[PDB]
Amino acid sequence: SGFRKMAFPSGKVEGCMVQVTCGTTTLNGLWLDDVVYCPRHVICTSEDMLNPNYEDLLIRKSNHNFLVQAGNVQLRVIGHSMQNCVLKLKVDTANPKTPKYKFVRIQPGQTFSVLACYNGSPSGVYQCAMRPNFTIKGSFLNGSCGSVGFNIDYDCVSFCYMHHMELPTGVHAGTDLEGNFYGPFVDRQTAQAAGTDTTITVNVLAWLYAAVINGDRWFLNRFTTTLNDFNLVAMKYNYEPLTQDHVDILGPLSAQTGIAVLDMCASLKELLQNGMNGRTILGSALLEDEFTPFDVVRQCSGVTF
Amino acid sequence: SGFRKMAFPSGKVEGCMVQVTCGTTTLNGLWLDDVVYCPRHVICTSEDMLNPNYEDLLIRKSNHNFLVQAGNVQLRVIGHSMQNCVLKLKVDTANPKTPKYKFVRIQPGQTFSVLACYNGSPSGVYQCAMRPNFTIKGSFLNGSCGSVGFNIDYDCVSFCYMHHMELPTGVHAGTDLEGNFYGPFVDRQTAQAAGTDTTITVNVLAWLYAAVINGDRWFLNRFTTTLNDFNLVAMKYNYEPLTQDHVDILGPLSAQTGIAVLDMCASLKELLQNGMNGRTILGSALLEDEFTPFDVVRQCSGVTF
Ligand SMILES: Cc1ccc(N2CCN(CC[C@@H]3NC(=O)c4ccccc43)CC2)cc1C
Ligand SMILES: Cc1ccc(N2CCN(CC[C@@H]3NC(=O)c4ccccc43)CC2)cc1C
Ligand SMILES: [Cl-]
Repeated sequence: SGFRKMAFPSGKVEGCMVQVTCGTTTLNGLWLDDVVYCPRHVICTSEDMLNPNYEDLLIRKSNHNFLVQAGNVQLRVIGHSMQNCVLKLKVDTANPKTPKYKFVRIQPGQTFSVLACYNGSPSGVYQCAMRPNFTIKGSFLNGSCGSVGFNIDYDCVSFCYMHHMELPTGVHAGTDLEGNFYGPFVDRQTAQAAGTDTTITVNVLAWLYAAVINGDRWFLNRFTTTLNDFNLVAMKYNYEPLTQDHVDILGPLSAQTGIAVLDMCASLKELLQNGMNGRTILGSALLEDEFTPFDVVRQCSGVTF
Repeated sequence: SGFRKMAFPSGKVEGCMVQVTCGTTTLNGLWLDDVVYCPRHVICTSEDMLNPNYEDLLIRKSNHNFLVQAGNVQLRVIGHSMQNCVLKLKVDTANPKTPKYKFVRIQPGQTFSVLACYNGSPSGVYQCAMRPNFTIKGSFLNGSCGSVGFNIDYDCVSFCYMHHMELPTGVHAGTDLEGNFYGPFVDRQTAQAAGTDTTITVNVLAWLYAAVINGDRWFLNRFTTTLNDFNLVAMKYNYEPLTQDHVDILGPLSAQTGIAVLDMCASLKELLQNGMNGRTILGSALLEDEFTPFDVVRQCSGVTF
């Protein structure tokens, strides 16, 4: 028993992390097969980041300007190209540790593990969610750009995030591995504010099911509700609207526990209207929304990789 | 910026996890050099666990009864012995992925990463603390026994925990890698309750320093206190007493932020007496106590491995 914020094992990704240096800027790259992926702002100085023209800046860069280091051994760059906001550096050696992998663009509300790295070396691993405003709340210092987020299905790593930017408000923005930013953000040091950070309702409900499975049930009540009624309360509290698709996804957890989804919605409604009254749920004093329904099933079942 | 509950990269430990089967019981083992470490209750049936006599049960076991599998390849057991509550299975092949490692017995209040495994396969990684009552609050299902906890210093893995038991209250108990349980617990299915789960004061203070570094400062006040006065409040709220040793350990964080340790203690005192008033600190609505001072410095600095 017990329920913890849990990241995927990071070993398969650790074997893909390299250091990329262009001029006086060093960050992280992802080495898969014979290609290294990294943020294109590696070619920028801190001064360029105010109004960079990446196509023009790149004209002044040759293969030998991108210094790529895997541990203590240097990689030979035999080509480079820009795809959206990432650079693809072709190297003459395929990564011998390349796992089975995919590139995926996730939807807001989906969770993933981040391997925070500096100078190509892993520092730590933690779990994140793509927020509804297309930010993530991570832990990134200077030099962490190029760190990636991922999910694993048995033996296949699905990469979904590369870290690019920190907004003035302390939240983080980045791209998929095709170099397209999540949300409206750009790799320029400018005024770009995040929208409303709404709560991921379906994830809260999944986590309440996890609580019931692991013994925390004080919040269960005698009430039920409807999608439309519940969503009147969700809107008031800046929760995402709950859809029938969400209800269907919660079906398995509802079957395991015997608690109808709309009954759990009534529990959640009372928790929003009355608060926690100083109590806790799975060791939290707020409603956790960075576990997906699949995360809960996975951790409560013991799926391995 | 940003501060997250962060685990060590798990790759070095993933390469050490194997499956151990004795009779009809399967759990995890740790393969380092030519020795596999696992909980001795692998030799028990669910019925033996009520009043097991391990020395007698072991007389009926031979090397060939311990089935050890590393991925898809079987390991040959050439010897076995019991050390306290773990078995050491000598195998004829040294683990080629053995990292630099140490066995450490941690003190209550210290944190570590857990690689949860089932059938020798990693499932996920998360951060834990050795509670003052010598339990840990983990995420363990049947088959997870033998999963280990660890810290990493650059390239050396310090193993400090192996998982053995879940108490009726849903918390977890285990041993160091010499097989000695933390606290008074035993590998028998009996009535053993955990003591008071007091809060790790020095860790709370470290996390408040982390909050200040990352922008959350609403809780800073105009007050100070003394160790003795603060500890009168700590006792009331089931917090560990703060010692001068704790104050000294917080010195570096105090120097970086310019906030005297006793001033932060006064902030913590007001938070205990008045609550959070519906506010949050680093995304938490309660006072987090599973970051050590070293954890905070590490994550706020970007140390790598
Ligand atoms: C001692 C002991 C040991 C094991 C178990 N059982 C092991 C399996 N476990 C599966 C449940 C899982 N949790 C969900 O929410 C879910 C959803 C869809 C499919 C599957 C699941 C339940 C508990 C029980 C006891 C008392
Ligand atoms: C854009 C940018 C980039 C980098 C930085 N600085 C990088 C280094 N960083 C070290 C601090 C660290 N945090 C502690 O609490 C601690 C304790 C003991 C020793 C060291 C530390 C501080 C911030 C600042 C800005 C504005
Ligand atoms: Cl909380």
